[PDB]
Order: sequence, then C-alpha cells, then structure tokens
Amino acid sequence: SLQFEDKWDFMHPIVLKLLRQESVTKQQWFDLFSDVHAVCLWDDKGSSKIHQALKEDILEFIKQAQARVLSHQDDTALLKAYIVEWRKFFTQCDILPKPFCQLEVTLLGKMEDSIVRKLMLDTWNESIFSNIKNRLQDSAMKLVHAERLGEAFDSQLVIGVRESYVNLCSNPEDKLQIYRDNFEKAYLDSTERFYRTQAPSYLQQNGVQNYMKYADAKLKEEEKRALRYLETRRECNSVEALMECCVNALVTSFKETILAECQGMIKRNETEKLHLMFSLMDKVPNGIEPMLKDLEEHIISAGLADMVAAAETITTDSEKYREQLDTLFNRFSKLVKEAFQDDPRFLTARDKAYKAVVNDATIFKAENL
Repeated sequence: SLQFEDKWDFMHPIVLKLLRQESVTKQQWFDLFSDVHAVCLWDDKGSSKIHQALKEDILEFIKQAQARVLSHQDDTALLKAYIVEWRKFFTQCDILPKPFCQLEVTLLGKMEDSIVRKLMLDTWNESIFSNIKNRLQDSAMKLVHAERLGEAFDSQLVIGVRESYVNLCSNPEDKLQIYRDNFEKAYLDSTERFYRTQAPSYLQQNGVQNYMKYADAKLKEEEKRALRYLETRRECNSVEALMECCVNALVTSFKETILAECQGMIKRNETEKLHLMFSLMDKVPNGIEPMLKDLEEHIISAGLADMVAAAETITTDSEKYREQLDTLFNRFSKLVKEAFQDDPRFLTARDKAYKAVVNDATIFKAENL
C-alpha cells in the first residue's frame, strides 16, 4: 500500500507543521522524503496528486495568513502582523521544498530553482504582498524617519519589507528590479529629503566647525543604518548609492562653505579640525584641491614674511635666516603629518611650496635707499 491515497494522510500533517513552523521530529522529516519517493515511484498519478495536494496545502495556509494580516485596518498594526507572518513564512520557504526534491525531479521544467519554493513565494505575493506593498513601504519609511528623530523600533519591521521586495520580484533578468525602483528609490528620496531640511538648519544654528562634526556623525549613522536596512547579500551597490546620496546632501551641498574655513584653520594650527575637513572633503570629487592651494599659499606667505624680516641683517647674520627657514619647514612638515597624515597629495603640495619659498628667497630684492 504505497499509493497517494495510502500515504497522503501521513504526509499532509507534516506539510502543515512545516508551513506553520511547528515542531517536526527527524523521523517525521526523513519519512516525508521516503513517502514522496514511494508515492512518485509506485502510483502512476503519484507526482500529479502530490503536486496538487501540496499546492492546496500551500494555498490554504496563505489564505489563513492573509486573513490574519488583512484583518488589521491600522497601517502600523498591518505592518506588525505582516512581519510576524513573513519572518516565519520566509524561513519555511528554505525548509518545506526540501522533502519535495524527489517530486520536483519528476516534473517538467526542472533553492532558487525550486518549483515548490517559487509556488510558496508567488502565492504569498498574489494574496498578501502585492495588495498592501505600497502601505508597507510607506510605513517602513516613516519608521526610518522616526528613528532619525530619536524613536527606537523593532528593526525587523523595516528588514522584512526590504526582504519582501528583494524576494517577491517577477523578472528573471532583473531579480532586484522592484527593490531598486520602489524600496531603494523611496529610501534614497526620504534620506535626501531629511538632510536637505536638517543640514542647512544645523549649519546656520551651529556654524561650520560644529557642522563638520555633525556631517561626519550623520555619515557614520547612515552607513550603519543602510548596512542593516538595505540589500547587502546580493552584492548590489545599494549602500554605496545611499552613501553617495548622503555625501552629496551633507558635504557636496556645503563644500564651498566648508573650504572657506581652511585658510583660517591652517593659520591657527587647528590640526584636529583640518583632519576632519580632509576626511569629509576627500569624499567629494576634487574636494582636496582647494585645501592643497590654501596650504601652498600659506607656506609661501610665511616664507616671504621671514625673508622680509631677515633681509636687513642678511649680510651679517644669514645663519639666523637659514635657521628660521629650517624652523618654518619643521613647523609645516609637522602640520602635514598631524592634520593630513602625510598624504602623498599633501606632501607633493608641501614640496612644491618649499621649492617656491627657496626660489622666491633667492630672487628676493631688499628695498633700496
């Protein structure tokens, strides 16, 4: 007695437990593999009957899951109920198709290549996700906005929506299409809208120095948030696109306001502030160039000032001048080391400026009387 009618009543309860994430013994699990194989082998209608009854079991569970989720009128409660269901269901999408491996090999067309897994995700999408996706996305974005303003929440509420967009896409050629066009797009737009409002206001209330600390902190905050909420598994450029958006809203949008303080900072030997400027400005295309120009100009001006003060006594004590210049080079070489970490670009600018100091001092002509 190895026909579908003889075995299904023993198989059905295990399928139910696997869909509901209920306790299954190792005996029940391996016997299900054995029963699928026995029915597909011995019953001429075995493969057909197992596929249809399993399809009915999948469809019935999703109809029950739909009732629980769709019973919540409140968007917040709808999101909470969707995530509770999704977390369990999505996990089971990697489990339920496993005993049905023997069934799949008997079907035409045959984890991502699984007929059963595809059926699970397609039915979930058709009955649950597709009808409420825009509401789930809007609620996810509102939670990220609330988190930015200081309100903590269960991260799974946002993660679950992202996972749904990534996994419930119909395009074979572009599995990340609905994720990019909808979730990633809404995340990037809301991020851009948040900082376009916050950043100029913070800058005006707190000044450039405090703004730099704010931008650096926000960039670190957003990077951590994006690594948690956005798609990272599929090795896509999602976090890099989010960072590009943040760098543009926080640094690039106020690049000239920031750069205008470089000269004053070099003059006052504000190494920690200059180091913060270099870290922020190096994220922007050619953001370092005006800092290099400010450094070069300040070295040359300092050199010129020394020669102007030394020229009158040069024939009697030129050794004092060469010592003052040696002191000048030691002072600026230190600045390049502390503020700019001896970066090859800042070293190039430092050498060019030192060469210019020596050339200008050589050609310098004292005022004739």
